[PDB]
Amino acid sequence: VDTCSLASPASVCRTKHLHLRCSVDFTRRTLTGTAALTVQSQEDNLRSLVLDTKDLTIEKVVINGQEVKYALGERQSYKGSPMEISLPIALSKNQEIVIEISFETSPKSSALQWLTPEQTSGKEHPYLFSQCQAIHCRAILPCQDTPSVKLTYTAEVSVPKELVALMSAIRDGETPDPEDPSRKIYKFIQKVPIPCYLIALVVGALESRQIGPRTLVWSEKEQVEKSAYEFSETESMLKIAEDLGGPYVWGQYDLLVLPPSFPYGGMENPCLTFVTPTLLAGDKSLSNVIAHEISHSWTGNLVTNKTWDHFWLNEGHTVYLERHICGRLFGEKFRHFNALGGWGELQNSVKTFGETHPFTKLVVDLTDIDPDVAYSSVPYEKGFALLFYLEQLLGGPEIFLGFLKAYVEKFSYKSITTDDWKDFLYSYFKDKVDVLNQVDWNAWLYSPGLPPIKPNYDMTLTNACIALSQRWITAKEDDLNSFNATDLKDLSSHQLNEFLAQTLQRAPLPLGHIKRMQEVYNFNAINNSEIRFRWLRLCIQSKWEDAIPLALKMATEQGRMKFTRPLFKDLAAFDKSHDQAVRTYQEHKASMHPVTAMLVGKDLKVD
Ligand SMILES: O=C(c1ccncc1)c1ccc(F)cc1
Ligand SMILES: [Yb+3]
Ligand SMILES: [Yb+3]
Ligand SMILES: [Zn+2]
Repeated sequence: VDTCSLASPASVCRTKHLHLRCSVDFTRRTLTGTAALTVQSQEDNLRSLVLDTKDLTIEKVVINGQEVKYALGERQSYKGSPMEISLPIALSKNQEIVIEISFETSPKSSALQWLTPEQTSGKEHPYLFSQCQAIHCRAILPCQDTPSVKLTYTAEVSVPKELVALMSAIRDGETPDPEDPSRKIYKFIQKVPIPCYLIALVVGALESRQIGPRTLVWSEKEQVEKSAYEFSETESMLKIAEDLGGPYVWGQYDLLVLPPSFPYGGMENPCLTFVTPTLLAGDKSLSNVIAHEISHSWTGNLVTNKTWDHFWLNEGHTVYLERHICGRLFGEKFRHFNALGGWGELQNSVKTFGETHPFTKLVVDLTDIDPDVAYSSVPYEKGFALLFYLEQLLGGPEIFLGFLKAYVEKFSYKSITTDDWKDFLYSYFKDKVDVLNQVDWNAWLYSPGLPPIKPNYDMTLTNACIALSQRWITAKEDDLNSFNATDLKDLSSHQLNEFLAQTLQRAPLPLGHIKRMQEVYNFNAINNSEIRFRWLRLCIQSKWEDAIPLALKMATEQGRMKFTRPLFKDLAAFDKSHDQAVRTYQEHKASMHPVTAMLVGKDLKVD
């Protein structure tokens, strides 16, 4: 039972295909058109069905060329409104019909951000992008908005002719719009069955540059050169992912670099990964996000979580593959450094939520919880930690990667639960069951707080970070003179970031220490978004007023929630910046991503 969805469940009927014909109206900020769902009955004598919707305007529903009765129920907060459609003829089991729904989205659609020309790089044209995960597809089109249903799709999208439309699908040509010569129609085909959270659309003044045999990078013109360089390791990561996961089945692997308000580091939309411009560090140092999105082509997009309660299946496995891609490229000690870092991020999450908090459980009950509110690092890092613990228990990475490949093969094109995964784990490791039975499954899967066992981590690359962090924390005023730019001499950007993460775990530090750190290391000059984020958080929590405008600026000049949410929370917790923080949020709120706006509002306790 998918408690996040109001639609008929997969046991009643299932959508097999969506054909979408729509037009993007920037003047009204609406997407208008028809969603033709090919639906298969799973029941005898089926006479109605229910779809998810959210802030959609329904004009009509047509079946067999005639209009049919439908009714919208009362809104159920973040779940939206259920739409019940009365079928004109009862359906037998396995019978398929096509239902054509004429609809229009709201400007306030939680799936969409509409940008004015001034919010873009080029300053001449507007821009639109979608983000459906978890349960925002219903805010774009009526559908069974649950990952327990997989469908193919085709789409024809009419846009002002100076703009480009792209989707999570193979591009299938473009034509002038017969109804309107100021417009172009772009066509798309997704021939691999996907859950609807993977439907994606962007419309804007986009250019592309080829960077590999199956990869173009797309962005506005002013970011193309920088993006092509930043993501140049993409093909080599794909080749490694294919070795670990099996054949890449999606055809193309393209990258789209969004405007700064994109809410996540990346989103694994099939054929067209979406990424934040905050990855453009200039030195390829944030490419683990690409490794992660690439890995989702197997874990998540091929093997899918059946409901959002099982989100850790998606993310834990993807982080686990991500870290293998990085270990292949850069070495096993580096996989261990990243793993141990992730454990630190898990410690942070548990501390933030509280060690008994239900969102710190690996499997979470989302019954009356908005998935956006429950979202955190826990499914990523507690899920990773479980798989890394199992790897070590079961004989190492080579053996556990054998299991991962077999898992992907076993459940490809399916949607599965934690019990499905556990069952196959036990099947695959039949000869190691006594080992598997040593695992505290109930604690790992269902208990809050940190895991009951911490895996073994090589420390080679982490030692220097810990050492320097500890020097700073134990330093007294008369020790500050001994610090110098040469302390950083042999540290990579990854290690600088980890040194700050370690030091942030003990914040605040005395203000004079933070001032000295700026004096000798000039962290204010670093534009790596990961480093700059942690440094500004350290400055604000240690109450350095000078850092207030820097922090306000980073919080609002991009909108990746990983950075915007904690920065606003830190600025709000600091008495000197509290008023500016809420004022700044109030000013930017209308032009923010709708989900980001909602979450920052809740964090700030404003409205
Ligand atoms: O609801 C979740 C979630 C599921 C399980 N644990 C934590 C969060 C979620 C999943 C995807 C997403 F984009 C936002 C939220
Ligand atoms: Yb074609
Ligand atoms: Yb001293
Ligand atoms: Zn992911």
